[PDB]
Amino acid sequence: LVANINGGFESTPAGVVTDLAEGVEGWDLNVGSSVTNPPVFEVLETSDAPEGNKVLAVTVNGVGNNPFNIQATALPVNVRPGVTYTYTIRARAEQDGAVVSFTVGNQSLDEYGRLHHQQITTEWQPFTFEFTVSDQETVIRAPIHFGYAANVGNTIYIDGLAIVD
Ligand SMILES: O[C@@H]1[C@@H](O)[C@H](O[C@@H]2CO[C@@H](O[C@@H]3CO[C@@H](O[C@@H]4CO[C@@H](O)[C@H](O)[C@H]4O)[C@H](O)[C@H]3O)[C@H](O)[C@H]2O)OC[C@H]1O
Ligand SMILES: [Ca+2]
Ligand SMILES: [Ca+2]
Repeated sequence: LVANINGGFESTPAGVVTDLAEGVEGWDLNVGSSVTNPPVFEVLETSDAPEGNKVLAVTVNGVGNNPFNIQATALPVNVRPGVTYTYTIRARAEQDGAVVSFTVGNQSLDEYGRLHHQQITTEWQPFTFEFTVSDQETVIRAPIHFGYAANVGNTIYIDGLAIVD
């Protein structure tokens, strides 16, 4: 049981994602206009996948002004007021030196919590944290920020987002 939808990209056909807002069920991908060299978002079928058969790959070619100018946001995330949740996701990168922040917030852009400038390695690792829905929201969001300068020239892979009571 999880709060989010399509946490492992298994719903989505393999291929480059061109419809960023609606091409991946359960997710909203977004690239801001300050990112002059846009990234490539791809759902990959690979036996490397920690969950199922598929992962999301984000190839970063350039950045903008804020880390969220390249982001993948899980939406909707169905929760209950006052409840504490565990967030877990798996991530790795093509090259050394990647940086990602894993966040959760409300539709008002208020963050309930995050894992900040996580050090992503060339091997799959789990990244986990707890957060509490400290207000009266029931439908929240989980933005992952990839727009760090250190990621230029890298591909970041994510899989198996699970937000659990
Ligand atoms: O989808 C996008 C949303 O993600 C975005 O939300 C804003 C994201 O930035 C937020 O502010 C961040 C909060 O984290 C600060 O870093 C802290 C440093 O200390 C660490 O201990 C702690 O874990 C970190 O949280 C960072 O300085 C600051 O910039 C902001 O509050 C959110 O509103 O909004 C735009 C959406 O498109
Ligand atoms: Ca998967
Ligand atoms: Ca969407």
